[PDB]
Amino acid sequence: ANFNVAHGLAWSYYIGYLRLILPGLRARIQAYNQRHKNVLGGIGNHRLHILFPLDCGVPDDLSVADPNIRFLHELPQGRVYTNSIYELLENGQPAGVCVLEYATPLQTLFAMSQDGRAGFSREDRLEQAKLFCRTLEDILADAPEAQNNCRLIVYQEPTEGGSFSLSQEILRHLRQEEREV
Amino acid sequence: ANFNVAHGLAWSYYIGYLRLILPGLRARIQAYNQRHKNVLGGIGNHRLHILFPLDCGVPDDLSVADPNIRFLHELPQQSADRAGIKGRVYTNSIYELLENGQPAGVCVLEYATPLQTLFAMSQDGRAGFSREDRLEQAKLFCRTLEDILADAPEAQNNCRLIVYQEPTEGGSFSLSQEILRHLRQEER
Ligand SMILES: Nc1nc(=O)c2ncn([C@@H]3O[C@@H]4COP(=O)(O)O[C@H]5[C@@H](O)[C@H](n6cnc7c(N)ncnc76)O[C@@H]5COP(=O)(O)O[C@@H]3[C@@H]4O)c2[nH]1
Repeated sequence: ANFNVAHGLAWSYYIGYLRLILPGLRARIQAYNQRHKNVLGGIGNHRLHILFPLDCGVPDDLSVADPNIRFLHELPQGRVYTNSIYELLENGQPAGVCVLEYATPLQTLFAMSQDGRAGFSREDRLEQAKLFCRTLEDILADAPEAQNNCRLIVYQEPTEGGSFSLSQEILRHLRQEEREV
Repeated sequence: ANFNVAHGLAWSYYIGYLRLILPGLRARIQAYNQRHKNVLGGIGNHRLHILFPLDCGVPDDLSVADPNIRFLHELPQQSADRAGIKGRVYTNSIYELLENGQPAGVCVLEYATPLQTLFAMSQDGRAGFSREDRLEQAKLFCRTLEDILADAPEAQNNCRLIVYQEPTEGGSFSLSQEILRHLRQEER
């Protein structure tokens, strides 16, 4: 079989999702900030943060296993598209809040490498993950309204487990984006 | 610039949708029937019927596509935590197929999403992806997905692929008639 899938994953993810949700994301975050102004506190960073584990290990547990990343609130809105606001903690204390999620199509790359078909090893998976990343960034580089409204967080380590701190990785990105504004 | 997307679309649709939605479909249909069979009626056909128009953009709505296709009811939603989204929602719908002014069939029915992706790609204004390219990628997407499913016995027993051309110059074609022919061949 032909396992050159990265280009299809990138265009699927852009055309079928980022192109659809990124234009209205800032307004949904501002709507949330206004609804909950006197109560819940506000989200200053209006970008979508997309976690991109190159090992394609994408959890579905809302990061319950990582106590420094905690689901805070749904970002609300036929097909339904919703997003998630997460709290980041550092030294046990709150440290950040942002709209955050994983690049779901990495789970397709994971299943292909696990599904025990031949001709698609873990190294083949990593090469497809990188090409998926590069193609997506090339697509986003020519859609400046999309590039304005999302940031990819790419990393090599297991997303959960071991000494790598995903919360610190996300926090570092938030502070970088803070410098840009 | 590299618009060879069909292979990725097929694997993504299989892993990220069919493998996720098909195992729970029968229970959702059973729940629908227990709630509705005594008034609205029940659904005897428990398979997901997926439409693959090869040579025409995916209509945004089935009743628009064919006046002989009428929305009946949604199934209970499938909700699941997914890649950081809490309770991501997957919805599926039952349609009735009309013939000569009477309902003639009822089934869970939808379009294959990647064909909509391909259509949007050809309409986005970028150079190098014409209707000709779209048609070639649509056939390859269908072929690849069928190749994958021929290795997936459980899935292929729980969905049915309805693949068809459409005429563009007034040759007779009824989408409901095409679906009905498939439904009546499944009862064998
Ligand atoms: N009929 C149908 N109903 C659905 O709910 C659905 N969800 C996905 N799909 C299609 O199955 C395949 C796999 O989806 P995956 O989630 O792995 O990639 C998805 C996913 O990464 C992202 N995405 C789409 N919708 C959502 C969503 N509600 N929440 C988060 N991410 C989403 O954008 C990618 C492409 O989405 P679609 O372009 O709508 O087509 C998909 C795709 O062809 C669906 N098809």
